[PDB]
Amino acid sequence: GENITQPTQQSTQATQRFLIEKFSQEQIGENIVCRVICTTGQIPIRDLSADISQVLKEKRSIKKVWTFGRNPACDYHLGNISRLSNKHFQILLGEDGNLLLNDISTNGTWLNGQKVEKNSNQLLSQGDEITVGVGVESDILSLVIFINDKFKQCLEQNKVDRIR
Repeated sequence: GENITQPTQQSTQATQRFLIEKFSQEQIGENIVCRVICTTGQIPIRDLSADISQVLKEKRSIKKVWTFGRNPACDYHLGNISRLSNKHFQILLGEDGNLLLNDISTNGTWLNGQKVEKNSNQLLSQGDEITVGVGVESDILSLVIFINDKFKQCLEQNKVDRIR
């Protein structure tokens, strides 16, 4: 008895069960540039995506950037806090198809426990993470980006060459 069949009278509902279905509903991210997951809780898992076709052409089509802060949802739509919360950081996509991270914060942006320069694009890293609001162990906020290897696999399958 692993599957479900012939349910007996026990509990009926069409609300809470629906939420569970969506959770299990796994979506494919082959064109989905990358997914950002804020573990600290500052920002909710937001899916970052881009057009693969743009990468194939490059130059002409390759300009997409995600922003976290006071926006209707640039990258994410969040409240308006004069300190850390507003346009607190950004993610850049492009440069030979690769991905870049732009740390935009008011006074301090961190990378894996290493304070960095503001509005400073960064080379994408596997499971990279940006920390913000440093000073007190109890007042630090973290940001993590989960890149889909599927996207990288596609680029490899479509290498550049002109040999007959």
